[PDB]
Amino acid sequence: CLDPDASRSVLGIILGGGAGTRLYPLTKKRAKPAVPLGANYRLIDIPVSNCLNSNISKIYVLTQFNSASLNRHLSRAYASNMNEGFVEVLAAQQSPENFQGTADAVRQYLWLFEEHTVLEYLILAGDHLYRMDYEKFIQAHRETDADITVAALPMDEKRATAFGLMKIDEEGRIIEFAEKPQGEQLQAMKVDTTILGLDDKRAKEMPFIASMGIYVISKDVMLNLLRDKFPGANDFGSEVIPGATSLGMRVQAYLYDGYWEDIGTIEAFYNANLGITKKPVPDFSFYDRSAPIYTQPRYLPPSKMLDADVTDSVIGEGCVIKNCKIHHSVVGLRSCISEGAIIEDSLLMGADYYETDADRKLLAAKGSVPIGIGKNCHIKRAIIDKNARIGDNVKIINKDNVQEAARETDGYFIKSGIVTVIKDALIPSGIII
Amino acid sequence: TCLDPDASRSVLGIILGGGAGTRLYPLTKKRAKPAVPLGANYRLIDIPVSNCLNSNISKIYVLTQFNSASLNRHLSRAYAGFVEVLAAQQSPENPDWFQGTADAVRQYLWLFEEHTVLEYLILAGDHLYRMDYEKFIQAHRETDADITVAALPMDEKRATAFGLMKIDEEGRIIEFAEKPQGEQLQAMKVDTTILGLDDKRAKEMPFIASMGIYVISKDVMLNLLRDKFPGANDFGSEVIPGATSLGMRVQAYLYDGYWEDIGTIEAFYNANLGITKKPVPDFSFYDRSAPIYTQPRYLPPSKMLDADVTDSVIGEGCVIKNCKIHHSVVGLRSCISEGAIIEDSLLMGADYYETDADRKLLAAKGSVPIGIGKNCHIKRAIIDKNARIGDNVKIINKDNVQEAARETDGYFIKSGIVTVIKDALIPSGIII
Amino acid sequence: CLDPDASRSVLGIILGGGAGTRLYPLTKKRAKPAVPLGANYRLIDIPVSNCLNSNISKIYVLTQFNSASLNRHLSRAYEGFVEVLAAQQSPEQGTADAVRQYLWLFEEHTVLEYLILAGDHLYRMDYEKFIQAHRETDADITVAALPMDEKRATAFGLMKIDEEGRIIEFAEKPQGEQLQAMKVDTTILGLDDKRAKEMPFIASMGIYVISKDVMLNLLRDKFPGANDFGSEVIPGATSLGMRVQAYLYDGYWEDIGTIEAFYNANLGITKKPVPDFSFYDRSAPIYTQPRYLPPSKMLDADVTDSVIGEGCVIKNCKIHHSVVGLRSCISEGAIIEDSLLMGADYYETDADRKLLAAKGSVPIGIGKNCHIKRAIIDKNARIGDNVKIINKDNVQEAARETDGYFIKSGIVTVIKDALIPSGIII
Amino acid sequence: TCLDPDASRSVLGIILGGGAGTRLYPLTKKRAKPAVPLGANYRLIDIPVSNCLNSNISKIYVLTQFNSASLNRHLSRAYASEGFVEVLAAQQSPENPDWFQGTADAVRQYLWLFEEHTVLEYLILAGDHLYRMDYEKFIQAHRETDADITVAALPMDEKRATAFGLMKIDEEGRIIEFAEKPQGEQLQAMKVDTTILGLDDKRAKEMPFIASMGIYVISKDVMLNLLRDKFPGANDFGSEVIPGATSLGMRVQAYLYDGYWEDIGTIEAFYNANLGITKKPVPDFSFYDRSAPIYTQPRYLPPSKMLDADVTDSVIGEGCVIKNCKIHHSVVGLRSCISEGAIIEDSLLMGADYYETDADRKLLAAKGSVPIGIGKNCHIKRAIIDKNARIGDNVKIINKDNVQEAARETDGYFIKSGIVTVIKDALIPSGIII
Ligand SMILES: Nc1ncnc2c1ncn2[C@@H]1O[C@H](COP(=O)(O)OP(=O)(O)O[C@H]2O[C@H](CO)[C@@H](O)[C@H](O)[C@H]2O)[C@@H](O)[C@H]1O
Ligand SMILES: Nc1ncnc2c1ncn2[C@@H]1O[C@H](COP(=O)(O)OP(=O)(O)O)[C@@H](O)[C@H]1O
Ligand SMILES: Nc1ncnc2c1ncn2[C@@H]1O[C@H](COP(=O)(O)OP(=O)(O)O)[C@@H](O)[C@H]1O
Repeated sequence: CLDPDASRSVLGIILGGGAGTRLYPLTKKRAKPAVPLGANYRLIDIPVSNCLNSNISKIYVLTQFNSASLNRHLSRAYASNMNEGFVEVLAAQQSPENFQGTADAVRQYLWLFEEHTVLEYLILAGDHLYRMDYEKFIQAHRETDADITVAALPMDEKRATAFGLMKIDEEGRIIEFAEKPQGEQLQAMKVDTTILGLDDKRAKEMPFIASMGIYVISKDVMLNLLRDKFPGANDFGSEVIPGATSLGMRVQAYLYDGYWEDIGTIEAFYNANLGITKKPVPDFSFYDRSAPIYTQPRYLPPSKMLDADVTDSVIGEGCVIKNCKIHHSVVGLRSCISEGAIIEDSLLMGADYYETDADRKLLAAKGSVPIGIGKNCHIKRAIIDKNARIGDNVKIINKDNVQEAARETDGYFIKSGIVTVIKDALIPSGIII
Repeated sequence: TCLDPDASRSVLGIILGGGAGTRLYPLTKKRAKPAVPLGANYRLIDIPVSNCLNSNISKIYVLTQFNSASLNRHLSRAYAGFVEVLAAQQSPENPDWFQGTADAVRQYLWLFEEHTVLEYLILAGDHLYRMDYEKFIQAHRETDADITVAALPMDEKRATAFGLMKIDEEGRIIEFAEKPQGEQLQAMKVDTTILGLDDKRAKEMPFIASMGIYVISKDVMLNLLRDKFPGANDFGSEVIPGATSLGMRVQAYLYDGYWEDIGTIEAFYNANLGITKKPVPDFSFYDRSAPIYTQPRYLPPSKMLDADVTDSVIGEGCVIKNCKIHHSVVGLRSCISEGAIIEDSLLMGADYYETDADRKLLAAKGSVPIGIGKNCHIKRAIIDKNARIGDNVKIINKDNVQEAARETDGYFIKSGIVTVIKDALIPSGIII
Repeated sequence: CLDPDASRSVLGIILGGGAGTRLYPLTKKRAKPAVPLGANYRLIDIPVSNCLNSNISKIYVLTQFNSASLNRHLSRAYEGFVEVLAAQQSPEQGTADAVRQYLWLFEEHTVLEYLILAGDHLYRMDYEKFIQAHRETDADITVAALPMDEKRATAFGLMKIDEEGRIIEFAEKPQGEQLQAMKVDTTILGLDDKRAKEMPFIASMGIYVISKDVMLNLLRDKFPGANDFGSEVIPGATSLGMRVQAYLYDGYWEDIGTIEAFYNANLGITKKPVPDFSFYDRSAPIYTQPRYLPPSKMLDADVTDSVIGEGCVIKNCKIHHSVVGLRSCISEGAIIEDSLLMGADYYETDADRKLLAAKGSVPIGIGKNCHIKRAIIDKNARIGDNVKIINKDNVQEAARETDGYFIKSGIVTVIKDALIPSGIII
Repeated sequence: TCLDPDASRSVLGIILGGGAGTRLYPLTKKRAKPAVPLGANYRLIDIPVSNCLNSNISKIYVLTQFNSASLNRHLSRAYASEGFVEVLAAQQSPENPDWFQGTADAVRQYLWLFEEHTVLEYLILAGDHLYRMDYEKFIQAHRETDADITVAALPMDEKRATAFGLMKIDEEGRIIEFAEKPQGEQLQAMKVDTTILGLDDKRAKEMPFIASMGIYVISKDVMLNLLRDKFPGANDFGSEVIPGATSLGMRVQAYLYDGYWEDIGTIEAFYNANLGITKKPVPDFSFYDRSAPIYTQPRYLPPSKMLDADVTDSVIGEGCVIKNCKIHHSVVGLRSCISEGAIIEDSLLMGADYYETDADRKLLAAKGSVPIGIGKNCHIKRAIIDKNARIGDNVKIINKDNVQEAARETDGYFIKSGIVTVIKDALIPSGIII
């Protein structure tokens, strides 16, 4: 428990719109927080939900640019029902026509954040797949009298490079910090993860304590660090966190034990998404009796299946599936899948609306193709973004096993060997990718 | 066009949710009729409450002879203007005593009287349909009617099952006939062109039926119930015709579109399976502008391990293993086990998920878990909420028994349809 | 520190309505929880607000009969929910009977305990500490206890605790060797010797925290015929050896069940320096319906010791030691002293106005050159010009319904919507 | 008759909340114009948003050159909890921008965002005018006449006319010419027959001119064409772009506006309009209305307390605490605290954002500081006291020398039109005579 309660003492600040290319092309026609997730959600639903389910109701979403789409989702899913909570988007730019780092994004709105009578700021990333009760995270921050509390966990040697690593004393206080080190520096960070609880067998298998990129910073400390101490810092992990320690500030670590995946990259995203189909039980479920992941109420009808053979898959709401075959895939909301289509190890983002039988009549008369997966199509190891018009006989098998290829003009982009059809893209029948 | 004052401030919707629920038994066993599960993700009550909401009518009262915890939670969480239950009896038990619709409305007239409105929109809570009540209420105001009756056109074969009306050339209602036949059916012939129906269909459907939908001016309601007919029990069959008899202004208003009375098991069974109809369903719950609402449950997308789904609809948060599902409707949270074969059935689903912990206790005693057991076979059946059906169960009804009651056993049979009572436990190997 | 959370594990059940014959005629044409209070509130706001500020978001309000007005108030003002539960199907009993009736509904909620709030009382309390004490003592029923001296003590249902605070005996208005036998050591419940000695008696308040299974078992199996909670079920569960603990309540607590006590409590917000009870509070404000009423206007008012509610229209007049309710219109020359003006449910336009005058009627509000002293003016009262309500004869009681008023404890109370013709004197 | 599609899904509201607020300083010192306090219990932004909401317009953007914490909190609590009400700032800092930005530039910069909405027309509203209006009929007219732009028109006499941009129409209500603040001959060449709009003949003769009001309806496409293609360089919306459109033969129609309307964008006008709700007969403008009231944040403040107050021609906000004083022809904002012997005349008291506790007052008294509110024996005359001001005892804000203009920020006040304005949070020590 906490006192004062988190509701009135903790402010949530989500770092969403990274303004990068890591998830390109999923971020080509939309704000990063809006990227579709798990058949029925969007990235931003993960941190907003965890907050709400943690009794945190004052939330700000820091993103690159305003998006009518994003606001509409946030407004309809959260704004409606928070005695004074809120979920507000704070855009960095006045347009999508332009860079900026996390510490820069926070300093920009320091004048607004400091107006809140709160004891701490909860800083979350907007692209991690995980369930966490932030009250225990904050509880640890208050009991250790920490200036900054960094969430951490065991990390293997392969990924250790992509993270900020640390070393803690028996109290969990952070004694040594290093942002994405490598070489001698990376090996020098290897530590005994037995103090974390790891038996011994899997402790030498993960001799690293990696930062999860989320933090609890006491109000005045934040203002102090960003305005006075490091007015020139751009990133938290790379500059603010290391700087705070070097100054001798109380930097505490908090050990997380649940599931946790950063899905900021295409491959990671892809694997995480198909990860909800694994049996007997997936490492992460959006639904939880106690702490479920929320999303926008859509009142879509129950999915229709004409003649479908579905194995190891999850099906979103309001799908219209004909005589087809779906395997080890995630079928997004409002997905239309035609006759003879074959979907394998894929992620179908679905669609934003339904075309009418009349809409589909005009398209044909013009040689265009309807939203959805066309007849006798083969979709394999792909990410089909929203409203994609995939013509008949299209096959996305990437025969040659090409790893990368930027083909925006042809409607796709290949990354890590994954073919991602862009949003609203049309892919003519007969095309083979 | 537009209503002025608007329906939001000048109209009061009053839904006749149901009596003892004698007609949809056992879907109503200890469950108020408005709470009965529908189309995988909804409840009956969602139909009239949605139509009101999409019609800019926000003040809604739901009258029901007995109350129900699920009805209150549903209305509470899904809506509430306001949406409130006005129960005749505050108990979840099925009343063994009779109360007619006129009685139901009479008892709470004093409450509806407290609302400053122009009309009361009276809706039956047993039909499947979509309707924008705005034009309906506008017509009522333009014709200066005291009562406006939604009229459904039909042919000679379907008409003997409704209360018909006879209109003059101005669409004014001048006579009623409750389920007429022979010479009285004929004397009810009407020229349907007068209400807007075209020639071919007018001659094909020369009878107009009331469909439990009415608009009644405030004062008229009070007068009819307290003064004119204080002993009337039935609103539609006694009070409306009574009003016409008094020379009151009762107008017809043509209703055009899909409409099904689903207050009886068989009709309920059919309509529910009608959403799987090919090429397209007669009634869709979803609609771009006027969708049917319900409670946001934040249920996860349905999981299917190895399912063969033919002409069916899958609700939300389902957990389907390897099985065959043909021409069926699968309600929310459903759990189908390995080897199950489901055909021509309506699965209500469940109200919650049994944790692995609960499944342990269950395993400890060898008890049956909620869901469809392994290798079961469900045919032409309705499976109410949280049913605990065991392995190798076979519900196929071989002797084609038509009517039958076996509450004790946990089921009923009406028109060949087997209905597994809610929370019912059907032991392993049982063959029905 | 509650775990699980109160909002998730506690169901609030407020017991109002119930006959309502002491506050007549304020309860004549309305539901009891809806009776106006302190210029801008209603009775029901006190318990609902204390619940909400105590993290208790699931609330049922039990009343005698439905009321669109009360619902409107609760709807517009307040996962969570605040639902009214009517006992009867028309406006034409025991506390446990009231609760029992909806057992079928209460039972369906997955809560550890039910918070029972009964009676009409002014007071701010944090039910979280009360629910904590109940949990820490692994009690079946925790009964809020009010400390008291021997003078008052002999007038209430006293309780006797033990070294552990566990209540072991009850007694309705005891005296002699029996009153002295109830006398306990309040220091045990948390009071300091000083106060504990001044008040060696503890009384029930009508506030209880009952565990879910317990109240279901107590009301359904154990005492299915019990009518009242405190007089039967609570004592009865103790004699059956159930852990019935007591929680010391040490704060403002004023009864407002009678016209005289209701009157004094409302005028009490004008108490010097700091009134005993303030409706506002930085942490636990008393909530109410947002009406978007305009700032109050005063053309020429001499106001002393009084509070003025929202959107009032006041011409030239004197207001003294009074509480002026929302939307209250006061005409020229009016003199108002020691009265509670409850205001109006709406405003009249000059259209409806210059249509009443020309119809021999009276517009809502206090008329020209009126005088109102020691009176309670219910909602929408139409008081004509020159009316004088002084009760010069100091009459104590008078049922003058037909004339739009009633006199109680020397206090004149003008019925809601009543029309007092101009010139009338009282 | 009503709009189809309804305003909610087809109309987008865009409020020009203000620029750097130089004309309303110091009420705009570190406070975007939209957040400026009004009528004891409201803020400027409440007028247009309420007019929108009461017109079935629920998608709303508020443009303001700079941002402010209070503006964000107010909209969040009063409206956030259907469409939205979002602030689109030009600079994400609460500091008053020292650079210029025109209204046309304001909108042009976010046209990409507006364009993302599926609406038919854009309703453009000034954010510093006091008036009540149902935008539905107005929008209805825009659609029936197939107009490209509809401008609400305000009839006025020769005297008042010179301060506004006047318009000339034909005999069918179409606008054919504009004159920005005309005089002499230019003014005379603008006279029109207001009857053409529906005005009364008698009134039409006393008011032969019609001014633009800063209220327009523009078809989505027309908007993009004008600011992107036709006039990519225009800075001012109502003075360059609209006349431009008319110049291009676009269908620019006038829509008569009857009723109360005051521009409260300068100190003097703002001041007069606020004190205008204290008229004995009938206030020309009422924040409250049976059908379309001005909304604001529900604050759950307690009834105002008055110890010994002689109040004449004044309005009193919510949660006030008043002792033995005299309040004449004034507006007293929420949470106001007025001490013993204070005389408040012809003044607008904005109130405070919170209450101080006795604990707080002892600490202030102990350190020789001043508590929020007006002090004992204070004389406040013809003044605007902004939020949380700390006026010490015996302070006299009377302006003995009748100074008309004076800037004295370091002293905590500005004088404009003989109106003293005490700056927000300003501390005016006891005995001080202004
Ligand atoms: N200008 C901007 N405005 C708003 N949002 C922006 C932004 N720039 C980036 N973001 C978002 O905020 C998060 C911040 O992460 P960083 O960009 O600083 O780097 P990194 O992803 O390497 O991770 C970090 O996360 C890992 C764990 O994933 C730690 O180990 C490491 O110490 C830490 O730097 C990203 O997930 C991104 O989506
Ligand atoms: N006591 C009752 N309270 C509320 N609704 C009822 C009651 N009895 C029946 N109903 C509902 O009202 C409808 C029956 O309408 P009614 O006008 O009484 O028919 P009839 O034509 O037989 O008079 C059905 O939708 C039914 O579920
Ligand atoms: N940069 C700006 N952004 C938003 N609104 C502005 C800006 N500058 C001024 N405004 C507001 O818009 C309206 C019009 O400004 P004004 O300077 O008279 O130009 P015009 O009327 O020619 O458009 C006023 O209500 C003003 O406060």
